[PDB]
Amino acid sequence: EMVRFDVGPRYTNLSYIGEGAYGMVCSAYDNVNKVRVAIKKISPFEHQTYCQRTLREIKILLRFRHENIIGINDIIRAPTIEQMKDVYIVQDLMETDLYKLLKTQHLSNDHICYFLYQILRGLKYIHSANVLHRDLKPSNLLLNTTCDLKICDFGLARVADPDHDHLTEYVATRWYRAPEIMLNSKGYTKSIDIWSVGCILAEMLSNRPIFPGKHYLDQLNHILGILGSPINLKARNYLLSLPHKNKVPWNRLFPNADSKALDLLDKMLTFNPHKRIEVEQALAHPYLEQYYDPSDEPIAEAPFKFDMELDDLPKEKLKELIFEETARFQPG
Ligand SMILES: c1ccc(Cn2cc(-c3c[nH]c4ncc(-c5ccncc5)nc34)cn2)cc1
Repeated sequence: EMVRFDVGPRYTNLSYIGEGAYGMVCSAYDNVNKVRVAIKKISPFEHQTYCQRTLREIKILLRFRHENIIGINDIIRAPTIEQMKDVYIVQDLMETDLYKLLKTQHLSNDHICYFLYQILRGLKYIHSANVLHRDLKPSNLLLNTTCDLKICDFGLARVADPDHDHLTEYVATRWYRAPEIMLNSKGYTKSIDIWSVGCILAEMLSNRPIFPGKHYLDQLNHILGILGSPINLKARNYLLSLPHKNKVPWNRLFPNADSKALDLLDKMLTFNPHKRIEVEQALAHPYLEQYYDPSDEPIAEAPFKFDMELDDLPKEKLKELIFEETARFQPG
């Protein structure tokens, strides 16, 4: 143990990396496989949406298997469900993320291009499984080298559902939230993930968030402040009929940017979801022609039969399902 509480076996001499939703996140050492790994410690059993995000990320990441998607190595808990109050997710130790990198470094076009490729390569897998990440942002893209990118945090990950109408349903990180979400186009579409990637590409090009709104109405203010002016929004919230703006050309916002990059950016940051470019079409863009290779882009074996449509479940129940899932990592 230490200070920062935790429990090895089978990992020792850890190190603080920070705290997110629930504590460490600590870089410990592996006794069996002989490496430095990253253990995440979760204590979600006090609320409902907490275990939900815990059970989701566990169920999904175990079934996923891709070079651009973080994997679950080990999960250690108390052998009895009565004592189980903490969960320890063990994952590969990554050096940093795209968020930290963009604070200390201007990325070259070559590096930006391959970073974009790896993200979409990972997204291609996710979407082929009919799954939405819903929370893509630079801090959720882990990096080891320029050629090693891994998507993480699937706590908000839903199975796609374009046909179904979902202050409930929360959240997508504001700066990277697609316009359709804020205008109650309630369907869970794959287009929301592409929007995030668009914002992410825009952020790589200039080391700053393209739409850094304060609140969700200010977010739409920023979005329309670039794309210009385009009503189904039945809140208020209605009075967005304010200063009408013309669409700002990307080459004026990013003058030193590769023209093919800016062209793909325009197609990802499209206001209308139905017009917005899909993941395969994105990879097949002239901007990624030197990397695009379907034979080297593994997709999921089969689309996900639903996330069990689980939202309103008692916490003592999904307590067991986590216990049922994680039972494989017990030595017995
Ligand atoms: C609480 C909850 C969720 C997160 C976000 N999240 C992090 C990982 C992760 C898995 N393995 C890693 N290895 C290294 C690093 C890392 C991060 C920031 N700087 C350096 C290294 N992050 C992860 C998955 N999801 C964070 C805290």
